[PDB]
Amino acid sequence: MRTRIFIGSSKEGLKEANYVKSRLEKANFEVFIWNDDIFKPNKNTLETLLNVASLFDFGIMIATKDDFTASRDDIFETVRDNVVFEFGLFLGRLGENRAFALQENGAKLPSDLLGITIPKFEKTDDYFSNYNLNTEIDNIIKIINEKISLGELGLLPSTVLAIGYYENFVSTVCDALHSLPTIKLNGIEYKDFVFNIIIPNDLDADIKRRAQIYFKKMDIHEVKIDTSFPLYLQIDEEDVAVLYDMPTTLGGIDKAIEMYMKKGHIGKTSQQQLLEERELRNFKTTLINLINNNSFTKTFVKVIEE
Amino acid sequence: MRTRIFIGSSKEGLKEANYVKSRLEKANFEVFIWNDDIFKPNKNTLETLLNVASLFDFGIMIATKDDFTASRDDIFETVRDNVVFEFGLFLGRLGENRAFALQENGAKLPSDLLGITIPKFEKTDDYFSNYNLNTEIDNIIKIINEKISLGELGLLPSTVLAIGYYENFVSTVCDALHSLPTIKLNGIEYKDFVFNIIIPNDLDADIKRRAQIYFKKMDIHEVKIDTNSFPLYLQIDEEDVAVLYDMPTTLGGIDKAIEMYMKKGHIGKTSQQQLLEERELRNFKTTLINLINNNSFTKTFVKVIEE
Amino acid sequence: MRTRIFIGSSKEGLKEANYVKSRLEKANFEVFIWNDDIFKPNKNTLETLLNVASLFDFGIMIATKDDFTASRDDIFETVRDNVVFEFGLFLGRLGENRAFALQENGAKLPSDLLGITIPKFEKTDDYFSNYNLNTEIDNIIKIINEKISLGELGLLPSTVLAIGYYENFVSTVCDALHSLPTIKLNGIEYKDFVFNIIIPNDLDADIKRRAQIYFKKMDIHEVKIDTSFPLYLQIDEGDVAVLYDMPTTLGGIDKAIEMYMKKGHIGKTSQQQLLEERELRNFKTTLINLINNNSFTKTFVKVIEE
Amino acid sequence: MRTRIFIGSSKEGLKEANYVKSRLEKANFEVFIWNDDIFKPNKNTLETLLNVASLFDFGIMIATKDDFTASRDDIFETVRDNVVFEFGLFLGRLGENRAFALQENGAKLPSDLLGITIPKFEKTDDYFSNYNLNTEIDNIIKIINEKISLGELGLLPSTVLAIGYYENFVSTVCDALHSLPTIKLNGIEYKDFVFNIIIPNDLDADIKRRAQIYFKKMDIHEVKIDTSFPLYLQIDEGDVAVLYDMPTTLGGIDKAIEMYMKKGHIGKTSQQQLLEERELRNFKTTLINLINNNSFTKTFVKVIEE
Amino acid sequence: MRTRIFIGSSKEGLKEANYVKSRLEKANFEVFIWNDDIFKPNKNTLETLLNVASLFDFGIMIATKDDFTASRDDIFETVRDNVVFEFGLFLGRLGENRAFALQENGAKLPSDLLGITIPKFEKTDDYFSNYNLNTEIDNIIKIINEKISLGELGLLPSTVLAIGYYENFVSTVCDALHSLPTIKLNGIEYKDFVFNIIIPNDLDADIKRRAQIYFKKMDIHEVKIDTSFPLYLQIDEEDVAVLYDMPTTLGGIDKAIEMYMKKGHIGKTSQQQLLEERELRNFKTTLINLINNNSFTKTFVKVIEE
Ligand SMILES: Nc1nc2c(ncn2[C@@H]2O[C@@H]3COP(=O)(O)O[C@H]4[C@@H](O)[C@H](n5cnc6c(=O)[nH]c(N)nc65)O[C@@H]4COP(=O)(O)O[C@H]3[C@H]2O)c(=O)[nH]1
Repeated sequence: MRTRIFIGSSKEGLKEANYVKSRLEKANFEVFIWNDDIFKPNKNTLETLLNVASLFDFGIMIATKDDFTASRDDIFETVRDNVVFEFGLFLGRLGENRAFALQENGAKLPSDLLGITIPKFEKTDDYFSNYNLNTEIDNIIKIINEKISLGELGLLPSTVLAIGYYENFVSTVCDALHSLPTIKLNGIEYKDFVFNIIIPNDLDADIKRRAQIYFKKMDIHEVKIDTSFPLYLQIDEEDVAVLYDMPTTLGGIDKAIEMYMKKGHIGKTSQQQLLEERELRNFKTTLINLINNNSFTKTFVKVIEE
Repeated sequence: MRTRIFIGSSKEGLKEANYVKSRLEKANFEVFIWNDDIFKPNKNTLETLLNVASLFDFGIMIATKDDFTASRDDIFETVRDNVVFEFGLFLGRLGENRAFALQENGAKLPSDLLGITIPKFEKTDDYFSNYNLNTEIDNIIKIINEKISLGELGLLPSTVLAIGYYENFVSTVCDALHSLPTIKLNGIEYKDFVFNIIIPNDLDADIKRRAQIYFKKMDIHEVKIDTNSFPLYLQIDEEDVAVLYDMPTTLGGIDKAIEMYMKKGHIGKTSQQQLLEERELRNFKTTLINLINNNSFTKTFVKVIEE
Repeated sequence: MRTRIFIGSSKEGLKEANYVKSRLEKANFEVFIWNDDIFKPNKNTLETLLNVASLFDFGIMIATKDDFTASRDDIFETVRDNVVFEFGLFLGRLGENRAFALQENGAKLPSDLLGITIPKFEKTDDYFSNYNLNTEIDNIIKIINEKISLGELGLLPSTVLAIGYYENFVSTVCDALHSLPTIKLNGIEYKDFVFNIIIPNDLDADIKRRAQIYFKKMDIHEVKIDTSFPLYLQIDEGDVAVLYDMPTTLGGIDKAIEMYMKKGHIGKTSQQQLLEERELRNFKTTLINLINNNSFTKTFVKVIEE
Repeated sequence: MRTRIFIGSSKEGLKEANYVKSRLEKANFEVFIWNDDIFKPNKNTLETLLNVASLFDFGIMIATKDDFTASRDDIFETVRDNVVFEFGLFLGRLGENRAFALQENGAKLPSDLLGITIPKFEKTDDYFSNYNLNTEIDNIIKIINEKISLGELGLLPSTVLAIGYYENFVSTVCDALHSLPTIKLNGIEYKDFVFNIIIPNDLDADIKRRAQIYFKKMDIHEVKIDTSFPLYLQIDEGDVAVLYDMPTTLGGIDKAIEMYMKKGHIGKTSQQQLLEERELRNFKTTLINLINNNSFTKTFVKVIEE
Repeated sequence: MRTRIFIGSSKEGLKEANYVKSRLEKANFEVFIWNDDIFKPNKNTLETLLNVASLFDFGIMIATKDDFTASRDDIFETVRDNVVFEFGLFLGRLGENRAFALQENGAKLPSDLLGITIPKFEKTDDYFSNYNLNTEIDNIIKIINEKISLGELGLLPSTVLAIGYYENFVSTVCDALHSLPTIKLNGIEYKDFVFNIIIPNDLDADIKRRAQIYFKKMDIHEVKIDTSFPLYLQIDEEDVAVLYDMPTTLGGIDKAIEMYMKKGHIGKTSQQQLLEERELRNFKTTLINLINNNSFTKTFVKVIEE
């Protein structure tokens, strides 16, 4: 599991990037250099980099001098432009504050560009005692670690569903419950409520049917929550008021990942499952982060995995 | 049994095709190179190619270099275009997601086309120790094994029967049964139901009569299932588990389809006709079990078994 | 749990070793060429060939033209010396009717060498279209098939222990039981009897204690059958008598494995388990073959697994 | 708290040592090069090597070209002299099947050192693109992983104490208790019995006092069973009997640990605790391995933590 | 018998090694040089060294000048390195305070290295009139004679087993006996006791059986002693209270010896007997040194040999 990190080179930036690969791998980061195992069918790294978004999460770049003077290329000509095309495409397919890079001293790229620092580091044939790259890597580990728990992906189709679900259902039900004296559900009068959100492991095809069977199987009866339209939710019967729900909105991301890749294959494919897991984990992270923002939701709304 | 795989080389790469034959056969894949024994009565490989669809399931080829300059041929002239003619006709008769290829480093064939990646390998006269071709064969096996369990054959006459059967009968009765409180079947009230589908080994001649004589001897009583839209006639066994049974009545469709697929001029059943029956039935089983494992109303309550 | 074949070849004739490995593996024959990961510990092929007698069952060698004409050699001063040395040491550690060979049609090694007619083949590029070599491999395969249940001819101590066990306990017990109606057996008549033999699933240090524990688990008494000295075995309390006994002589073969495998290693190794299981399989095969060969014990003794 | 490995190199080959520790820690082996903060109290690498006979488990070292050709050296008159003397000290204090060696393509070290296959590598700049070095480190890793759970070779007194304890107490008591139905046990019958062995988490001087205190914590009475002399153990009052005992023989190993270190210092250090607990874990592993090798105790005794 | 010392010179200190051999013999220290008769099967001195620990007790190294300049070697190269590897591995197999050395005037070794003073001596072809090396052999003697009774060998299994024996058994029985007014042993009351320990001449196979067979034929009956766990011992009846015991802990060192040497060699060997005697004498020395230091053990616990 863990976060996927991608470092890019044309034909010579291999080992001075593999050092960062190994150090990040020491921190349980599945960092895949551009030629480990995924990109073997892909003849070039450009067709891989055009698929880095929402597939290889964060990324780093390393460039040196040995591929900066003169060389002929196969797919392109004047390969000296291929490195900067790679850098620009990688920075465009990830977004700012999510795509990092470094370069060698004397690399024909500016030290700073687009508000992202691109330090130039030394040669130091063996790098383990080069305590200038080391601080940068120690920093990047903790900066990325801050950006798994923080889902600043508002453009992504998962996060928009997450924020819509949170703000328009969880916030609404919690605000409605703090209106009448304590709680008015199914005749009996409760005192406190802890909302439960159950995110499925795999979405498959349709979500409403799964929610229906899941609620039927666990002996859960409907409730009325009045707020514009009153909300229908689910409560467990065994005054604690353990409210339960499954996000119905996940059908949107289900269809999105179905259409995202050319799918002429009945049933679930491993790539489809991996994309499913990525989108759902980002949805879960965004939902938790929004939950941890509002004071009325600090502790009264919990999300669990089943 | 197992999957059937085809490999195609013109007249000089047959050795590196035999190597892939051996490696696939080590993974329980039945592999028939285009000159094993079946195609000997066939005068050329092109009739075998026009008889490869729905018969050899998946397909592969190996592209070479030593037959790429000039040579005279019997059926054709300028045989040097037959490598790409093979690669085109073979991706035609089998379709995408059912045809693969491997090619030499720098071979005179397209690097990629039609969404089918064609990985490259070098000659390596020490073939068994080339950890580039072996990786390609390993991942081709891993790709294939993901396509036995998932039947992407919507054009096939069996997969459409599977989709129709599921969507119009199994999903329909599953939706109908989750309408009334627990169960209302023949007056008596059970709690939960287990739909069971029985796919025969062979379809014989007619399916309705086979169902009638199967359920006359196993002593199962009929039931009325009323959906929102015509009621679905099913049968529930009497011995509170509600084990509903049914056999796909529509398998006679695929029986007739593969009777008309091949020229059947002989009365009675035939070995090749049996092979086509088994192929279509296993594809139907795969498609139905995949559609069952999709919808949550069907994953558990509906099970397909072999009688 | 299948037969193992060791294929030995020079560093330049490894292609034929690989091809024969594939051909034998097509018959469910676990084949280990001298260059697998198991032999990375050992330094040279001579060390791995020295202990091939019991570790690797049968074997086969391939001698090629490129390692038989000119090379400087490392262990010896001449590869021409080397190849005949490995052939000799292999044919010595395995002996007659337990080792074969192959070589090029033009090799100076003669066809018949103290037995086992050594066939010929040609360097025909890719070998999947050689009828001669394939026919050779096929009759080799049928040879191992016909000599896997025959047993041994004075080989590893499993067979001699099996012969001793049968001819000194089983036959004498059965003769004693048939010499008169099986009436007494501690005062209760039984008519027919069954003598069940239970092979311990692994050689576990001292073996009589294991038999005592296993028999005590089933609440099994001791009977007193008379034959020179009376023989004592177990009964399992009268239409058909049932009698049990566990091979106690396997302690000797376990201790023999202990000596053969030099061990300052305090514990069990995968190598020790492999040798133990192979030698128990040999003992079991010898015993079953020899009990179905005879007439008194054709049907009245059953060998099973615990 | 895992396996530990010590890697030593000259002041210039520290690059190779760093790469090897990277490779080993990628395969879950805690590796300490001589340059760490642990060896600051020691003066020279020879004095760090002074106590590596048992402190740092397995060890491997590296020699290069120009730390083995010409230099002045500080401790000796020649760096070649220093490297060969240091390798001699390591190979002596570690021995066979517990040490390994790597050396540069031009190194003058012999390919054989009274055994132990010496691999061979080169200065290929950054070491993440070295196939042969990676494979040899991988075989080392597999050897270490398949070797750490076996036992010892007459090494630190943990293994000899384990063998003595088992073969003089556990086997004797188990054999005496299975020699007859466990009926008496001070006048009350139990049939089956369980012989629970508790390993103390840490060694604190005298251990029989610790045993008495711990047994009194559970209100345990003493029993007497006859076997030479009657062996007295503790019971835990009856379908299945249960017996307890913690190794009293650990007093000898604790005193050995105290004597092997300085006397003037009072109070335990982190180093003492680490070495002590490591060797205690070794004793526990040896005991459980020997138990699963034996017959009576395979399923009838339990070794657990206090 | 007496102390055994191994001395090492490569090819030019042979006369210088024989002189130190003679001067150690003058103090009755049996000296085996590396090529008397034992090491004839060993092709090189390196495989002689790989068994020098615990077999040849002490050690002395002799350094010569004509073996320091230049000479091609067989097992190594640049015998300048081979002698130093010798001096390092010999120190690694014996350690500090158990390994001494002598070096020629101007020899390329430190004057003081690793806590071993390496004294200087010139050639002096007539060695018997050299009052420099005679004085140094004298101080070697007065160092060694202090180190037979003092067994500071806490690493060696014999010493740790002895420490365990004393501290866990003899101290406990002495403390229990000096508790009630005079004596309460088998009902009868005595006044003073002489506990006695019978060190076996040979490790046999299991000291349990030897203990029973020895105590049965002296008509010695068991005694009950109460201290955690009670103590069972042996007392003779013919008020002197001669209690008896036999060290049962010697089983561990036994199995350690027969596992230390690879044993496919059934039966005892001269090497086995030599290790036997060395381990037994070390155990007896350690126990008798621990006994006289204490006050409760100096007088009432005597060690005897049958
Ligand atoms: N609760 C209990 N445990 C037992 C008994 N006998 C042996 N053990 C356990 O087995 C350890 C080693 O026993 P050993 O090899 O026979 O060698 C033993 C033995 O030769 C002797 N020894 C120890 N305890 C006794 C004893 O209670 N009676 C006698 N006669 N000798 C003893 O000292 C050696 C080391 O003893 P330890 O350090 O104590 O460690 C002992 C102890 O943990 C017993 O009667 N009761």
